Amino acid sequence: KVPVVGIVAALLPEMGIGFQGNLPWRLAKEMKYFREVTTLTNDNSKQNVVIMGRKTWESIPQKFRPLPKRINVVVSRSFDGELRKVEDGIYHSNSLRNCLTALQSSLANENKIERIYIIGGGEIYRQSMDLADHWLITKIMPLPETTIPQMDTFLQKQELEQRFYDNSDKLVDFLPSSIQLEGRLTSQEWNGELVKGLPVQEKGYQFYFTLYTKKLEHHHHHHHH
Ligand SMILES: NC(=O)C1=CN([C@@H]2O[C@H](COP(=O)(O)OP(=O)(O)OC[C@H]3O[C@@H](n4cnc5c(N)ncnc54)[C@H](OP(=O)(O)O)[C@@H]3O)[C@@H](O)[C@H]2O)C=CC1
Ligand SMILES: COc1cc(-c2ccccc2)ccc1[C@@H](C)C#Cc1c(C)nc(N)nc1N
Ligand SMILES: [Cl-]
Ligand SMILES: [Cl-]
Ligand SMILES: [Cl-]
Repeated sequence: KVPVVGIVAALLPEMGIGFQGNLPWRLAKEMKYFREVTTLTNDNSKQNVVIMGRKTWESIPQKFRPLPKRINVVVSRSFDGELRKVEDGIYHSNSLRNCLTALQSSLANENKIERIYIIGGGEIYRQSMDLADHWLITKIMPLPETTIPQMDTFLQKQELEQRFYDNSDKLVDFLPSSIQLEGRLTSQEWNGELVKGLPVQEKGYQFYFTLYTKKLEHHHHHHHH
């Protein structure tokens, strides 16, 4: 019942997302978007979940984790069970898939989770293409005189474009109501590809907030008893 949304910032055209265990850039306006989207809810009695891999957890500055006002879930194969409270605001899971099933139980969550955000990293995102209902992707482009940063971790763009379509026309309506964005919806060609979303510029980069949604599926089978 709860939507599952991957959220990621990726550098075009390869969709690079990391280098040596960290982000390849430091963009406050992008972090602000990430913070506001994952924190805010339409219903004030609910919170969102943020699920992340162990390495991504380790990348967040210690003074800023667990991420405030969101239920944090860290997944590691060395953890105990599918969903265990380990500290205030922190759950541990040994399974991305089982943790999502556990988080979907209305008995366990009392319908007080609005959305489940998958917040990284590379290995987690690879496993999330068949799990997410949507992707919020910030598409980042170095401006003309900007050096392309070195990167060693990438979003699976092939799998994304196979399963999802660019639904950025509906981004504004998809985001929590109280969020405010500066830019207006724009379509721009960049190194061949069509980039559509809400634009921002910061330091040496231009970036677009985009929304990807699952493509329509044929009706092949519905389980009957
Ligand atoms: N640009 C962006 O938007 C974002 C980028 N990133 C970047 O990604 C990089 C980190 O990504 P990556 O190295 O792939 O690491 P991840 O953050 O994906 O963590 C991988 C770890 O998660 C655990 N894990 C993976 N799959 C499962 C599963 N199915 N069940 C249980 N545990 C699982 C394992 O932990 P263990 O080894 O303990 O078993 C594994 O080593 C960094 O550079 C980071 O900055 C991260 C978030 C956002
Ligand atoms: C080092 O990486 C972080 C630092 C911080 C953080 C928070 C407060 C102060 C400094 C860093 C928050 C989240 C992250 C990670 C988990 C992220 C992210 C993320 C970002 C930043 N943007 C988008 N669009 N999607 C995402 N998943
Ligand atoms: Cl945050
Ligand atoms: Cl799993
Ligand atoms: Cl697995």
